[PDB]
Amino acid sequence: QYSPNTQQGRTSIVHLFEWRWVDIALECERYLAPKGFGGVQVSPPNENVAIYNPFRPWWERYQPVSYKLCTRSGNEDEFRNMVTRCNNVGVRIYVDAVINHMCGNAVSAGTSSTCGSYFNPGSRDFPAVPYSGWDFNDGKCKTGSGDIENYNDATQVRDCRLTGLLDLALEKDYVRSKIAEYMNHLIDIGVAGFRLDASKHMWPGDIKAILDKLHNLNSNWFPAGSKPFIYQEVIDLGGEPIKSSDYFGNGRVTEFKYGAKLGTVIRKWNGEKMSYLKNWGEGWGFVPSDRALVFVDNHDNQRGHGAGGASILTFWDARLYKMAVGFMLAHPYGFTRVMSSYRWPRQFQNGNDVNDWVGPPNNNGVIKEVTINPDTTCGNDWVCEHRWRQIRNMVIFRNVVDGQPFTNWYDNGSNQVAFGRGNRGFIVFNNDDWSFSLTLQTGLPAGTYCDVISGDKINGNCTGIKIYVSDDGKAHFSISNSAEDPFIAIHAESKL
Ligand SMILES: *[C@@H]1[C@@H](O)[C@H](CO)[C@@H](O[C@H]2O[C@H](CO)[C@@H](O)[C@H](O)[C@H]2O)[C@H](O)[C@H]1O
Ligand SMILES: [Ca+2]
Ligand SMILES: [Cl-]
Repeated sequence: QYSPNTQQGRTSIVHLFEWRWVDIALECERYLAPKGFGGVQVSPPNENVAIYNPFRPWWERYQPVSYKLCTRSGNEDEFRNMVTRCNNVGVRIYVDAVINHMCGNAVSAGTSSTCGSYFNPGSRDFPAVPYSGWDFNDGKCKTGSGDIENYNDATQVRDCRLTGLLDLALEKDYVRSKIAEYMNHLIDIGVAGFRLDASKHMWPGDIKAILDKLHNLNSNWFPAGSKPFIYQEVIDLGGEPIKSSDYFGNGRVTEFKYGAKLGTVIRKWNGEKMSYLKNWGEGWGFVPSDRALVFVDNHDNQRGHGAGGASILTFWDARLYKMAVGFMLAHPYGFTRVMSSYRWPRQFQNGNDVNDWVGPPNNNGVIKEVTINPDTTCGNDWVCEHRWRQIRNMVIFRNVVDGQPFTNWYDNGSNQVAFGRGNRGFIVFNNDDWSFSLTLQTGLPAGTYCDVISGDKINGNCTGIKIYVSDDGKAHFSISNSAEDPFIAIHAESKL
């Protein structure tokens, strides 16, 4: 469950948040395959509540109605078409599995659902599964409200309703079997693994019992006996009884401390600075690297949801964001996920975004196509961070340097730092309020290298900065604090 099952030499996944299946299929073929992306995290592919007040929020997809593969992203045929086309070009699909809960207990009964299935939250009736009152934790939860009230009580966090979401009785073999039926449908279609949503709200042993029911990956594309990649969403920022290490026997875990601390460092909050990153990894209190799924931001915390955190860097902070993503993609810790977002009309009042609910770009609720502009950016209000040169080229950097050790660290005691990945790549950052001009040991063979942040290697030439490495491995770097991107990255495949 710990291996991503990407093709050898592909080292990241991208979250194509709220994208339609047909657009992901095309993106696999036209971009993700040629640019070396390992795979795609898709939005939940199972039927959810259609919520009209407010109008079609992104978060309606975290309120299941059934396990029919029928959503605003597309139907089952479209989902299968996407998985097949992506696998055929060597780009994997990872499903966001919403298995802790069904919808909010106060949602009105009826057919306001993405496939028109009937459901009745008040009577605990989800006949398209089917689930009934016997399948929820009403009797097991001991809180006065029936909801989670106190995160210092690890039992209620698992047995009670997360903000009123009906909480499935995951101890029951029937419920475990209906979830495994859904997940095995997806595995047999060709999915390579799963994000397990709300894993903090599930007992480790119930997750294990569900995983024990899962198939190996589809043998038309994957070697015999391949286990689905599992990454469990556990928000563990250190101050609660539940520790994400309790989940290590099941799979990897999301390391939310990663982006929280990288954001505080890059924003220079509380006296933090990039020179402190020399011992980034477990030395910062993080999970073991081989159990970490890392990211700068995710779909929740880029808009203040989940545990939020004011330090989180997002595409709205483009310059610092590219730096943070670049540091993450160069550093060997963890398995990396890149975010890919849509723009919404963010509107802060008293420090909080009142439009944080707005769903994906749409016409009368129908999600808009992803359009591709001549310059390779996206239209229709899709941000497409994964197509920004500075991010795509660092996805490639990570592939090129895969397996090489962290070495040749330099810092100025403030915010000018650099490091190498064996003899295959080198990266230099200036987050101080003055210029960084210095000759550094790069660990690389002598030659001329294109900086893949300011430009590209194209037809035996560089379109941006060129770096000249001498016989001793040293090279001069110059980065103004006013540079568009105050970091430079070079690697074996950017050498002329
Ligand atoms: C995981 C999922 O467990 C979260 C809870 O459902 C989900 O949260 C979002 O959706 C819920 C339910 O619609 C909203 O109440 C929350 O405000 C919202 O953040 C996470 O997105 C998901 O990652
Ligand atoms: Ca639960
Ligand atoms: Cl996540």
